[PDB]
Amino acid sequence: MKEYTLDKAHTDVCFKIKHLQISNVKGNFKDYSAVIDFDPASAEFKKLDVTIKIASVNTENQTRDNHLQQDDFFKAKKYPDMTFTMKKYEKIDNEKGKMTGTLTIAGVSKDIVLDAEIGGVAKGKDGKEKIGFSLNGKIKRSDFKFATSTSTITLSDDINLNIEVEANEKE
Amino acid sequence: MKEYTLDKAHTDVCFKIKHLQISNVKGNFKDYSAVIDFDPASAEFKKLDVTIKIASVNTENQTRDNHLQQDDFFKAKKYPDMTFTMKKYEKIDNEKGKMTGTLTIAGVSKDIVLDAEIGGVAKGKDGKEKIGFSLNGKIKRSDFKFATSTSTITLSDDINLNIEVEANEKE
Amino acid sequence: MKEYTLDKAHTDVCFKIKHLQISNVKGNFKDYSAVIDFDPASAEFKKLDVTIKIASVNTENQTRDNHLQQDDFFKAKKYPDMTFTMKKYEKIDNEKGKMTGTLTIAGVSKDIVLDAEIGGVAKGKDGKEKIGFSLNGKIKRSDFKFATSTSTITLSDDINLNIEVEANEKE
Amino acid sequence: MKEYTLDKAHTDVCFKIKHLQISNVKGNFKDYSAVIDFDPASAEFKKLDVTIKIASVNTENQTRDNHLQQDDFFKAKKYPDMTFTMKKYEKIDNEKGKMTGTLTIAGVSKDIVLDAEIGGVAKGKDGKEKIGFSLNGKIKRSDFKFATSTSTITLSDDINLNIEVEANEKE
Repeated sequence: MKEYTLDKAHTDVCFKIKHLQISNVKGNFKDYSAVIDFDPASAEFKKLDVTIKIASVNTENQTRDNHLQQDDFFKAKKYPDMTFTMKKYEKIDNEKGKMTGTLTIAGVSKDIVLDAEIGGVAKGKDGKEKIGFSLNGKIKRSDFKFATSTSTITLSDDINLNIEVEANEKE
Repeated sequence: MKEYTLDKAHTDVCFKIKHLQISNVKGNFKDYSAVIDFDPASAEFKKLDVTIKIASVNTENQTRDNHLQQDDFFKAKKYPDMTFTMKKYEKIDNEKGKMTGTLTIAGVSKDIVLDAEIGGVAKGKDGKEKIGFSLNGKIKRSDFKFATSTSTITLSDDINLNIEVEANEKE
Repeated sequence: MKEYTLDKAHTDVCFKIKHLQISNVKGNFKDYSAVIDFDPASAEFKKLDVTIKIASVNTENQTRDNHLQQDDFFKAKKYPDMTFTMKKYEKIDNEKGKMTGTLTIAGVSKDIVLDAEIGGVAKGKDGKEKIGFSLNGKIKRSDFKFATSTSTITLSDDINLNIEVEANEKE
Repeated sequence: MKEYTLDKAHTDVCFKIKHLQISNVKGNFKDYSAVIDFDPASAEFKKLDVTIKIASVNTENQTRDNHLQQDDFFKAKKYPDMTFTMKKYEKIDNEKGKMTGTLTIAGVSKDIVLDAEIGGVAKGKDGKEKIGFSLNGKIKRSDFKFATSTSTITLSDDINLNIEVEANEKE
């Protein structure tokens, strides 16, 4: 034989190990329209109608937003927009209510509950009305047969919705 | 009632969805010693003995390297170093061999196989010997009861070892 | 050389592949007490106070129910029971309400919302009162620092509560 | 108000919690052919050629074996069989060797290493030759672009091969 001594500068004692990490994908939508009927005297919504153009999805990532439009997700060619239609608003108090409505994603429709939290009915700058309010709720991908190819392991079945609204009076 | 029109600048149609991502944790060890007996005439290792000071782990992350020393991992107080001892080298050809040896991690010992790939026996700068060679192999955390508290879901049971060596002759 | 022909009866072309499966752990509790104050004239709960003896957990598995009592879960020696105390009941209609209360698990307390669904106020067999009702809600393990050693990957952060009640009048 | 006492027989304090479980999918193949050239005097394989009919997959599950034939897996219509062809056998000793060969799965081909473990060269019942031997190795789904739609989270990238052989002499 023969003996050797390491050269520490060009020797590497290395390892690789695979691990999972859970993370939140958080996105908004840049382009959407709404019809808002709300009566500050009773603090009750009367009509809430929302259309969101899928094309406008923004999850802080160019390449994933594209992939969202594809057939294993939104199918944006065939179904260009998702829609919400209020069917019922059930008042809890002047700050809180349970909003039921029809959500449609990729041409499939389920009724959902959103938690309305009225964040302040004012009469703003110019003496015309403003209102803040939030809508919050969880929906299940499985309920809308969304991304059915993607397992509920890889991507959660649960989608948390957070709609934050400021809104001004008509004309 | 009363009608409102969104202010798009202070309205946000948001969602959150939890997903998993797989990733490789890749680290080395800054401080280790070796005894290397190798016979270039037969290209056979005769003795390979390695001690790696756990304290010197570097996985490009200060806070995780600490956490590696803790009791749910390396137990570096009680077991300050991990060791490899060659028991057998089985030659495939002049470039390749199957090295069997005892690995000890946190005072538990299993025999492993590493794949020796001899990357060039030269006689360098000053007319003294050098050798390159790699040792590659997979070990199972479960075999050494490592991180037993961490599931094989979160962190893989499989650890890939890659030892890259340059090494010079004695005295 | 020499040629051979398989014996198919004692030859096996085999493979192993690791995959994940998501599943629901569903359990009840065999031993618990409650104080129920409810006014059928207004269909409003007035007091709801529940203590559940952790020892009585039943998730259709002997060995896991034990493991639930251990320190990486319930700590049943130190904290023998978990408790719910109603602080608020907010009526939606005669069938529905939003119940807020303090939940304590292993000596940690958070206020929760349960969805009360009144399933029928009758006057039963003997002319004494009965009531059906359900309480439903989701709580987060992280909110109560529960099983903190177990990742939110392996076991979901989300716990769905379903309390199904039948209940009779006093004395 | 009014007070109620639970009826424990028709009251249920329930919970649901989602958790992951890792498990091994283990299958064989019922229908396959082989050409085996082996020289007991030198204990070296000379030729090893295997074709496995995908249709014959058996993973102890009727409905999954079907699903294996589909386009997100084996594509059994277009690619009815997978094949192994030995290109090299490198002897370690009389019991052990490193077999290199071309594996093809769904019309994609990679060279693999299997670990040959010769389990006994005998001359059996009738004075004609038999041989036992195993071939063992890991292959990566990603190397063969297999099940590319299924993530390496849900189903492991790693496939362990275990070929157990008994085999008799010609004619």
